[PDB]
Amino acid sequence: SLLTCGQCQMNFPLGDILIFIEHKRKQC
Amino acid sequence: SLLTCGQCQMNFPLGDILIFIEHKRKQC
Amino acid sequence: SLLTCGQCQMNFPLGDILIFIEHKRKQC
Amino acid sequence: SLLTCGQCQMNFPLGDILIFIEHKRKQC
Ligand SMILES: [Zn+2]
Ligand SMILES: [Zn+2]
Ligand SMILES: [Zn+2]
Ligand SMILES: [Zn+2]
Repeated sequence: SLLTCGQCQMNFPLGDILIFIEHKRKQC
Repeated sequence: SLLTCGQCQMNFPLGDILIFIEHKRKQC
Repeated sequence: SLLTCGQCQMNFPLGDILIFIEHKRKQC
Repeated sequence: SLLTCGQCQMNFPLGDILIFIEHKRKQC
């Protein structure tokens, strides 16, 4: 289970889609 | 942004998510 | 937060992606 | 399969997920 941001390559477990989506609200 | 599973470590583009699901439908 | 299966239109909160993906392992 | 958010009830195809994220980047 994993998700990785495109510009900065940060880790987020798949069951944490809300966390990941909150990371792409803020800029990186 | 990437999609990665912790069964085989295959990566997937995020927009290509329906491909990630076809892979997860069946075991690896 | 929501996900809906294509063939049978079942509900899954977005923070439950693992549940949804397990529903498309089994057939409906 | 559909993507739906509980802020405005906009639906999205699942394969078109990167569009759902662009919508969630900004408030509604
Ligand atoms: Zn990032
Ligand atoms: Zn795999
Ligand atoms: Zn179903
Ligand atoms: Zn919305």
